[PDB]
Amino acid sequence: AIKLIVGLANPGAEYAATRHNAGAWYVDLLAERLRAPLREEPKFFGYTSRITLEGEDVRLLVPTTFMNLSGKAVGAMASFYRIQPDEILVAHDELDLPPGVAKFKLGGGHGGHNGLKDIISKLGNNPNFHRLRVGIGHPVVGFVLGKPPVSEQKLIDEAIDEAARCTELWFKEGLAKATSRLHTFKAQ
Repeated sequence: AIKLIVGLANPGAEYAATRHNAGAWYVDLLAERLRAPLREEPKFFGYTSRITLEGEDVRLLVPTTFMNLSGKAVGAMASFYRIQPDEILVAHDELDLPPGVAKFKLGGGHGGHNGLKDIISKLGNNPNFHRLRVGIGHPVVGFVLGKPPVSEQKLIDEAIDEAARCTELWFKEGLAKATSRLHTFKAQ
């Protein structure tokens, strides 16, 4: 079972609407659907909560470390609760998929994403955790710290809603079934 779901971001009103916060947008939507609002917990250097998906603890995290220091929060929380890397799901913005599309992945490279790079480092040079890749398209620093136009934002919002519904499906019926639904979303 997945025990910890992380949404990557930078802190403050300044960055709230920028592309590099797409992972946090997904964790915030999930927390609302499951009636478990996030609150500040300085022990783990971020906002946190706890939900249930029939019928075990799932913990939620959005770091306030700044993006390139994300591993500090993920490392501290996983070590405290004795959670293994294959029990972690990390949601992040993905340049190599278009707005409107999202995918699940286990392991692999960081794809240039310096939040992922810091988590791989702080888990012990270990990339073997799960990811939700939320498509934002290609442009880069100005791009990932920029705000999408309205047309692109609507498509990202569509993909995040489908990904939340497919995360609930993963807990009910398995990763294979959840993957079949999510990956065929725009391939129809």
